[PDB]
Amino acid sequence: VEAFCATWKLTNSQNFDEYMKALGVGFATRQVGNVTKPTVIISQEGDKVVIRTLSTFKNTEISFQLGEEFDETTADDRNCKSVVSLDGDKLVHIQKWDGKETNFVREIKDGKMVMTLTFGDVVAVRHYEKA
Ligand SMILES: CC/C=C\C/C=C\C/C=C\C/C=C\C/C=C\C/C=C\CCC(=O)O
Repeated sequence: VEAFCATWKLTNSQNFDEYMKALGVGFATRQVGNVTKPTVIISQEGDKVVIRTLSTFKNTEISFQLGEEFDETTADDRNCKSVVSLDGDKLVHIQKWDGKETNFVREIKDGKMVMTLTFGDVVAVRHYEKA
């Protein structure tokens, strides 16, 4: 987890538009999700782990304890029951709403943070570089 503690900037993403289409996110929000390069701040603040995503179209922010379910209102406005946890060396984020489930895997790869987002059989990848 200390490995993920830093300010990160999106440097590249692939197939993110289709992943969003699957999630059922509206046209107005995907346009925004396609041209924005968010700054993701991950840190440990006291007892919890905080994940802040800064964008000029939306500023989110989810604080939690590993292994503990919590409520989350996503950028595309889906109220989910989420859980963030460590699986060996990867940070796994799982979101559950309307009988559905999508998950994000964040892992450190050759200097960078690789984020794999998957929904059913649809996969999207995002690369992050430290500030
Ligand atoms: C629960 C946190 C949700 C969203 C964070 C806020 C803004 C993200 C940017 C644009 C909104 C577009 C789509 C919302 C759906 C999924 C967002 C997935 C990952 C966040 C991107 C990242 O890690 O920088």
